[PDB]
Amino acid sequence: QIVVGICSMAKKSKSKPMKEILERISLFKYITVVVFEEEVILNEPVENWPLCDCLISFHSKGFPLDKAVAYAKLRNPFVINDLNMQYLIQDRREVYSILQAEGILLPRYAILNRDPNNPKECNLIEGEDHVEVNGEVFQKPFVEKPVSAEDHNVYIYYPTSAGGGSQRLFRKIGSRSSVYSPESNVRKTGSYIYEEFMPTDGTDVKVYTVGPDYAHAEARKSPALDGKVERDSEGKEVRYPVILNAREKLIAWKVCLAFKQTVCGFDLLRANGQSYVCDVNGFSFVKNSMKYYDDCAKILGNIVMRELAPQFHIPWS
Ligand SMILES: O=P(O)(O)CP(=O)(O)O[C@H]1[C@H](OP(=O)(O)O)[C@@H](OP(=O)(O)O)[C@@H](OP(=O)(O)O)[C@@H](OP(=O)(O)O)[C@@H]1OP(=O)(O)O
Ligand SMILES: Nc1ncnc2c1ncn2[C@@H]1O[C@H](COP(=O)(O)OP(=O)(O)NP(=O)(O)O)[C@@H](O)[C@H]1O
Ligand SMILES: [Mg+2]
Ligand SMILES: [Mg+2]
Ligand SMILES: [Mg+2]
Ligand SMILES: [Mg+2]
Ligand SMILES: [Mg+2]
Repeated sequence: QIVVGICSMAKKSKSKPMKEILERISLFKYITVVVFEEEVILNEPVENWPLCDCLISFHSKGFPLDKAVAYAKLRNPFVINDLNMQYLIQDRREVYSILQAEGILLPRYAILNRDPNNPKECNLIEGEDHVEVNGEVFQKPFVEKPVSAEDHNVYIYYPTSAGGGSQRLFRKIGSRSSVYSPESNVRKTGSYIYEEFMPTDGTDVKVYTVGPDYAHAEARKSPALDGKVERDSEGKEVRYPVILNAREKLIAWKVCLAFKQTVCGFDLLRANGQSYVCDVNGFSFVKNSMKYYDDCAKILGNIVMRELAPQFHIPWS
């Protein structure tokens, strides 16, 4: 039996999408799934972690990525989502740089770094209705993102002609994903990316890859609108159907490969007749789609079989 090991925090390992997909992967005749216990991940040294032939492992808040890398280095499994890239995925500047090297359209942007110790003369000039970041001008509306991709306190600043102030986004709290603030001045402590605001129809497109030739997409109301979350009779956020065009399927192919994340979530903004990547999240499952569960488990099982059946002397086509 080929062992597929699952190494992530329990909140992810025991999530509904994860349990659904793992159940289906276990249906493969020659595959056994082993889920690493959170307590083992945190408290046991890597030498005591279970063995596996294929490792599916991914960082989220509180995950010891250092240990996961050390484990992979030690046991040399077939890695589905590259671990070293997950350091870069935590930094929006690194994400953006990769996207650019790959010829992927993204919002025009500029980085404002503040070395905390440095004599605080930032490369930032602020006007009533714009900012200048290292000489580059962003007219309101513009977007201000913390350089940490884990920091969801993304602000949007409105022009005086729309009444000024700002929209402060955050990781969803029940009925709400953003709130309006009368504050018009940018944040003065921290490092940020400033980007041009891309006009969409009011929805974000969320893309989920399973290898570079499979991508499920769906749309949700942008948090940058008013911030009221739309929920269904079951208390789950309303999603809208999406089919990616040829250019977008290519974007998904590139993102998956460039970031070496077989399973990869990213967001697209459909604006000005094009599609812009504004965020690459790394490992993420589609939630509450049974067809996704079927597809994703079959693809991953097939990836595992194709890669490992030969050395295990197992018949595979
Ligand atoms: O309890 P609620 O409000 O009904 C759902 P949440 O905001 O608590 O979960 C989100 C989760 O948020 P949370 O941390 O609150 O579980 C976050 O995780 P985080 O990035 O670690 O915060 C992501 O989970 P993944 O790790 O699966 O990507 C999100 O997945 P997407 O990016 O939207 O696909 C989840 O959003 P979902 O799609 O479930 O609404
Ligand atoms: N350049 C932009 N133009 C217009 N809207 C934007 C832009 N960047 C971000 N937004 C909106 O702000 C939301 C949050 O931005 P994003 O870069 O996805 O932050 P995040 O904190 O990484 N979110 P998550 O998907 O949970 O990781 C997006 O889904 C868009 O609706
Ligand atoms: Mg099995
Ligand atoms: Mg994540
Ligand atoms: Mg939550
Ligand atoms: Mg996003
Ligand atoms: Mg993100």
